[PDB]
Amino acid sequence: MASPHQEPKPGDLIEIFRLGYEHWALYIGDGYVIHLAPPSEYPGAGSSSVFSVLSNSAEVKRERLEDVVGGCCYRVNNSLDHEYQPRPVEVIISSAKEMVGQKMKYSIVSRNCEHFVTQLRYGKS
Repeated sequence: MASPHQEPKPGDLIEIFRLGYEHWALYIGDGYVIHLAPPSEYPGAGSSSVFSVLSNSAEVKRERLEDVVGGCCYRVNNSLDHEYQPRPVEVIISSAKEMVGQKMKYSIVSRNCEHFVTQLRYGKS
């Protein structure tokens, strides 16, 4: 491609290959994102007291695009908007700035991710 990198659109959501797993993020400003920290750790914790156990709690966090993308791969993938919705972009960015600091525990990682980006949208879904 001619472009230097992929460009995320404001109030649209990005699939992030952050780790040995796929995360979601929402572009709230020019270079700023809201993203999910899953209810599980990376496998093989490396401590003499614990290695195989990885159970934890989920948190929604605010961060820079260049940090979320640093050492990582990514793609814009706004599933439900591509499937149907018109979406009130300013109210999605406002909803992401309300979801900052939210926590979750009852769902498994795959649904914990989808339920997060459904709560980021939640408008025309």
